[PDB]
Amino acid sequence: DPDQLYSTLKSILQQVKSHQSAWPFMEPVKRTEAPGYYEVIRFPMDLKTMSERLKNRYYVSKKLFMADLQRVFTNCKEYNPPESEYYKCANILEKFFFSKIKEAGLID
Repeated sequence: DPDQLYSTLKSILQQVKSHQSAWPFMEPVKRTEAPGYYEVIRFPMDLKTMSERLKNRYYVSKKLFMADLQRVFTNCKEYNPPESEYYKCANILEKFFFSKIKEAGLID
């Protein structure tokens, strides 16, 4: 259908959300749990917000989707110590993300 981009992105986002390393990214970061977070991280992003954006038909291009999801990882890696469990999850899930976007032919 015309929903080919939407269907592809929904599949990708769902697979990312089901991944066992996705648990840290599943909802917005809480100020209580992250001192200084919103002072350092200017464009917060999480997989719940991404799901809404997707449902709200925001992702009219592959580039808008890839930017949000990449941001989930890079925010985490800037904020957290390099050997933290969060930083480890980011890179695992990031590897999985780049493999899925390649599988789908979203990058050439």
